[PDB]
Amino acid sequence: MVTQFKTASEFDSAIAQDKLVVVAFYATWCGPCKMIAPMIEKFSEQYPQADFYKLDVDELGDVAQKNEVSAMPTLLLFKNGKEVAKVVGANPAAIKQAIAANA
Repeated sequence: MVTQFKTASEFDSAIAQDKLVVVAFYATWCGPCKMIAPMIEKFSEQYPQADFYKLDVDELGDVAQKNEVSAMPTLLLFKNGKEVAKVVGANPAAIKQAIAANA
């Protein structure tokens, strides 16, 4: 299963690591987040050395604004806090683009 952070701090400390951290900003008021939610569930099962997280943008609004997130969900894999890839428009399959190329 994929973890949901509760603070920008949790996200920041994850993405600042020398590891692949892909967090996805979510919301309870979206349909696309629903469909990729079981998909990324699987994909997050297939990441042994990389980590999948998905946040609730209604709680993580400020952090979302930091990363100028204007879509739901938004998939950003970070590396050493310098990022590694960016996908932004409900990407269950396109996550694999960033996720497989970087992670």
